[PDB]
Parts: sequence; C-alpha cells; structure tokens
Amino acid sequence: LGGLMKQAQQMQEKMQKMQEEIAQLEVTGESGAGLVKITINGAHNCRRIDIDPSLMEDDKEMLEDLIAAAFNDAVRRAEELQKEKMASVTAG
Amino acid sequence: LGGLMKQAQQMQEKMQKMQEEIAQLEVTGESGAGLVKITINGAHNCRRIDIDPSLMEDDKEMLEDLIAAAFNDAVRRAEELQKEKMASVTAG
Repeated sequence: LGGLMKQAQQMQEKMQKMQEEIAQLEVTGESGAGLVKITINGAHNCRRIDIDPSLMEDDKEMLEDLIAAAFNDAVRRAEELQKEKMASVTAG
Repeated sequence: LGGLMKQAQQMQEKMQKMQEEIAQLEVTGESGAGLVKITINGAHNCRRIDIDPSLMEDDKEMLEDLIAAAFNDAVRRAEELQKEKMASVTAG
C-alpha cells in the first residue's frame, strides 16, 4: 500500500472524486404540475428548460414565477440527491 | 474567555455563521445583454426573474435557452461572490 498518511491522503482524494461524480447526475425540478420543468446537475448547472407552450401567451409575470419555482424545486431535489447518493455509496 | 478547545469551537461556529451570512447576499445573472436577468442568493434560491417582453413572442426554444444561460451566469457570479467576500472578510 504505502503507509498511513498516504492511505489517508488517498481516502480524501477518492472521497472528493466520488462527491464530484455524484454532482454530475441530473435532477429535474418542476412547478405547476409540470408546467415548467428544469434540469440541473449537482453543481447547479442548468442543462435544459421545458416551458409549456400555454405559458407563452399570458402575463410574463406568471411565467417568471413558475420558472423561479421550478428552479428552487430542482435545487432542493439536487440537494436531496447529493445526500442520499453519498449515504448510499458509504454503505456503512 | 474559556480555554483553547472552547475558543476553537467558537471560531468554527462563527466561521460557519459568516459563511451563511455571505450566502444570503444576492447576485443577478443575465443572458442576451440583459434580455433575461435572474436573481439568486448564495444557497442558489431564485428570488426573481425578469424576462424581456420581446421574448414572449417567438420560439419558446430561444427563451428556454436564454433562461438556462441566465441561471448559469447567476450561479458563476454567486460562486465568485462567496469566494471574494470570504477572502475580504478574512483580512489576512
């Protein structure tokens, strides 16, 4: 192997590597029962947004409200995934 | 004061408290030279979104693209602020 400090080193680097991997998965938040769906990863990078055509027609204030709600939902789901997947990976 | 372990304790709690405070500030990301402006805080909570009326009229694909770009811009600005404000606060 390589000694205790080296093993300790590595555990730290591998733990970091697994956190970054986990952070690459995507979650899709939504608002309005699917009216707006937003996909982000663990780093909170927004990958795609799907706006229901019906929303393109009325107050832009409502669409803005739904978009903000969808993003906040995606962020909460992303946070829940980081926690859940880490706990799962560290089977102990 | 209270001993070294207690002082150490406190430094940790106060450091955490300052990070949470910093994370309450807002940044406004944008795409399209202001076509879409999105405001988020350090926790990445979306507070407001301002969509240019002109975008309500064409392909929803373009609006989606601009919204995703605005959010990613806000996230990069939020990350830059956390780093900058912390470095500033820790005047040393």
